[PDB]
Amino acid sequence: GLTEEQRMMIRELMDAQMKTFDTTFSHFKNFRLPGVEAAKWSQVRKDLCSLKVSLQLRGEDGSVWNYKPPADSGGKEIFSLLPHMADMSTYMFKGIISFAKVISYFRDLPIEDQISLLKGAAFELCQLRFNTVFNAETGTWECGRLSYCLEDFQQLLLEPMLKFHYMLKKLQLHEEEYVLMQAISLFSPDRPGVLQHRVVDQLQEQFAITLKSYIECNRPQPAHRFLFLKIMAMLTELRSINAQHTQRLLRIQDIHPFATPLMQELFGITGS
Ligand SMILES: O=[S@]1OC[C@@H]2[C@H](CO1)[C@]1(Cl)C(Cl)=C(Cl)[C@@]2(Cl)C1(Cl)Cl
Repeated sequence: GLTEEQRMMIRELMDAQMKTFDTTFSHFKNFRLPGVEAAKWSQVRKDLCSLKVSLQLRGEDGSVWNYKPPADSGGKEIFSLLPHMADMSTYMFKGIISFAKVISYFRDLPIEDQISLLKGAAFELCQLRFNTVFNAETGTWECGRLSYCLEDFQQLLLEPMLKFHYMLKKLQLHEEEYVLMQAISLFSPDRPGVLQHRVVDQLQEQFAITLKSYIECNRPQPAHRFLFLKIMAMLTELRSINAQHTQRLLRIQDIHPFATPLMQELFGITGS
């Protein structure tokens, strides 16, 4: 029940997602692994310990490596998973950049609104992709042969980002709804340094209209009443999570440098 332009819009986004999302993480390799001012630390202490994960690697031969992280003993132990996380983030960010670049609506913006929309939304698009491999019953992100298992209840969902992943997973969205959420978020007319506000705003309104129409054509069940409005509220939450994670990343980077070159680009760090 979508117009021809709407069906075209979904097809192009589904196509860009198919070409740039390595859902089995086959091409993520060469990554680092964990080895074998007072109020600043307390804040970074608080920052890192809210999402503790164990790590699993399944070998191509049938072997398994498992990593249980240290307990908080007040020292540098809390940074042991950071270089690995930054390699995963970088790998995810590359996929996200390729996603934007293959979308015609994105390619037709000026190069400096592109860079500035990407800086605004890279974390949000990455979290949206990670929700699709998140297993809410085991508390696990299943990334191919890599697994990231949350670490022992519902106090765990006090961390807003964990609560976001569980709430988003409960809506049981289709692939099309996920990519439309990525578009609406990528084309946010109000990111720092956007110049073509009006063009980006019309594109966004239009990805939103397609999503509302998609839901109305394909989900008549009483369970998905107001589903479109739940998605828009989740996007608002994610924008907020996104700003909190940016501050926390800069606080950590301030006392313990870890960001990759691509992360420095996306987050304003100049290397000087
Ligand atoms: O790409 S980055 O590195 C991956 C980590 C974070 C996202 O940023 C979180 Cl929040 C998510 Cl999502 C996953 Cl998956 C993990 Cl493992 C946790 Cl720590 Cl749960």
